Amino acid sequence: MKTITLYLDPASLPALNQLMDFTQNNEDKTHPRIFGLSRFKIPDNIITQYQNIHFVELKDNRPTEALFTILDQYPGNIELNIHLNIAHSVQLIRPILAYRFKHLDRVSIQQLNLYDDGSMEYVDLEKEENKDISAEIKQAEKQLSHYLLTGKIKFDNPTIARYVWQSAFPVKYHFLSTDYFEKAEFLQPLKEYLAENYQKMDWTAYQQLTPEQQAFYLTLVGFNDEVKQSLEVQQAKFIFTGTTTWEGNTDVREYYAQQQLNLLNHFTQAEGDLFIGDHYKIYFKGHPRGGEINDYILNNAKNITNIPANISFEVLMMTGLLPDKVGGVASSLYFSLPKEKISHIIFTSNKQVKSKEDALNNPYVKVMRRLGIIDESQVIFWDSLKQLGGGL
Repeated sequence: MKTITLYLDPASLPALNQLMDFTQNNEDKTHPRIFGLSRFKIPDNIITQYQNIHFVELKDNRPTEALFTILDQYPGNIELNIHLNIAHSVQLIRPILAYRFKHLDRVSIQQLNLYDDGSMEYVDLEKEENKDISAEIKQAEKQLSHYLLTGKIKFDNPTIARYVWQSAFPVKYHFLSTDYFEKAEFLQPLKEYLAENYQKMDWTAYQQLTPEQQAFYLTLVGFNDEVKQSLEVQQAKFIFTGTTTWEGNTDVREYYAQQQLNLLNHFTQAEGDLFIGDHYKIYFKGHPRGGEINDYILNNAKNITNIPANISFEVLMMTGLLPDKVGGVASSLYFSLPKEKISHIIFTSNKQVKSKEDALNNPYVKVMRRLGIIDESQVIFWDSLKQLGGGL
């Protein structure tokens, strides 16, 4: 037969892992490949080095019907090697199972490789606490069997459904936090069920690639040499995480840029409440939607190195270029960070968070606290920091 590999992900983390898989197998120039990675545009000069390579858009977390046209180009017996985002696995595989159903004579599922979207999977599993996990699993398995047989979707428990693929196909899960599954008592039935089918996400694959492949990977993920060089200095590094705006009783964006600079001063100045130390080189990681606010912050922030709001903390870890310390305005991105690299996370005002107490009740913060990733003292509410000036 012929194996066709599909790489699907509307997010970032699974995509980064899938592009690494592609890189590791990049010596094979003809293996049929279908890319449905919404946030990554593979450069033209990489695509033209390969044959039987295809691209499909995702719509509402599903590859479009355009997928069928591509699969039709392979009239023989085909086996699908599928890579998916765990949280969105059910939707992503729908068109694939629909096609299989229509061509049960020549199409089969070879195996699945699933990767965490991020904090989402964990925040969702927390909501299943108190349920009979063993029973939830068994019911999901039965409903998946039906899904494979008719291509129809119907799960009593969408969250647990993300983890019962082994009941139908050979699978391998790559988790951001294996500790979560092994430490959460209520998930013991699921941990035991998954057995040998899961492993911790591998962040050192990049270190094992040939020099040529490392360069190839960086091009795939859009991490250019300029940014990389700025992150290889032989000095301690601190990255400040910017945000957009919050409930500050004003619609003036310049105010939010001003206050974010104030928050940064608490890390960079000895007079700050969160002073990280004079020996740190400072970097700014603006929010992807920060827009002109990022320009304001960079312009008024003395001696600071910008990290394209484009680059993600996930790619920094994948490449082993994550700075020594990360701090600033809170974001679910902090969930993926190693405990030792987290300094202080600052929460801004919104509908759900109006105090430090509310911040400690944030969905991902609750998981992090449980796992001992952070202490309550590392969670700060923005209004508690006084106005501070910068330096020369």
